[PDB]
Amino acid sequence: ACPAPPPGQPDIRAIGYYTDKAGSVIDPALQQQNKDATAPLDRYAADVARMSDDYLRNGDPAAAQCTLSWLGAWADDGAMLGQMIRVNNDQSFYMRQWMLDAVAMAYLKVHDQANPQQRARIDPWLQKLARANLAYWDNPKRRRNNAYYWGGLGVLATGLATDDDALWQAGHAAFQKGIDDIQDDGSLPLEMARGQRALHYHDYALAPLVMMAELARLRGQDWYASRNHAIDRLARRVIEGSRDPAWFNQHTGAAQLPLQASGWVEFYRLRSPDGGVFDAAHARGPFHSPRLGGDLTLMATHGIVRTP
Repeated sequence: ACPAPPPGQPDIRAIGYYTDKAGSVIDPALQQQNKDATAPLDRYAADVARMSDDYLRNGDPAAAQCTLSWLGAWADDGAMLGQMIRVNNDQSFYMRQWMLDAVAMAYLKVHDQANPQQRARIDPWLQKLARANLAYWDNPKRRRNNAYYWGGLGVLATGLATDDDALWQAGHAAFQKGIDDIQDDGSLPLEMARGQRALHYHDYALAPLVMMAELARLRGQDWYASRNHAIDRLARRVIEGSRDPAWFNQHTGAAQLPLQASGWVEFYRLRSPDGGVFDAAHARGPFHSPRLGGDLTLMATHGIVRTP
């Protein structure tokens, strides 16, 4: 059944790979360096997403218990509670938010199988990771773009899974900053500044906002309603952009790398079907994203959590 977890390194040394002020032009050499430096961390997230996927699929306690064993090792190791090393930007910080997103969701998914010793071992670790990612945004010179929405998702999943009301509320605030920034356009000013990756970054911003709204929904809260379903304008801007990038081309003045919408469609489809405009993207599934919690198709259809 359960293979030996990989080691849990305390430091992250990730590398930024955009050459230009707009962060739209990839230096292939730096991109390869960042891929190689983050491979073990990505493998851990992919694995913990998948083993928690398996437990959601057929309620097999072996799947959950292996997930819990893997999380408990990195908890015991104090994985990613060391130094976030800056090479040429904050890539190490972003990577810890994506990692917390992956590990916190996996934990939530298998939480109902967690015994008191497992809870007691994992919760403190997730709470420390969440509090450290929050420390990163106590600085007002750090512009709250999609990175803050990715930060929020892990903080929030942590708040829900470990029942910490303060982290839950900090998560909500991150969500609320995103919804507040949505123009009547459906655009996000800080994402419109990312040249040929504006459409990519509208998709990439919307995705953690949708997953955060799905976590609120597990507590019977409707955050999608906020500012008259402002999120719907962004959902509709992105999916239009995937069939035809004229609007973003005109409004960024920059030819848009084509986009296929990511697995936020699988949830949002069910909440606001908006004439079926999300079904073409739905057809291309299933959608796997460890940093969104894993198999989004599976979670939207049967639930993020097996028992409320």
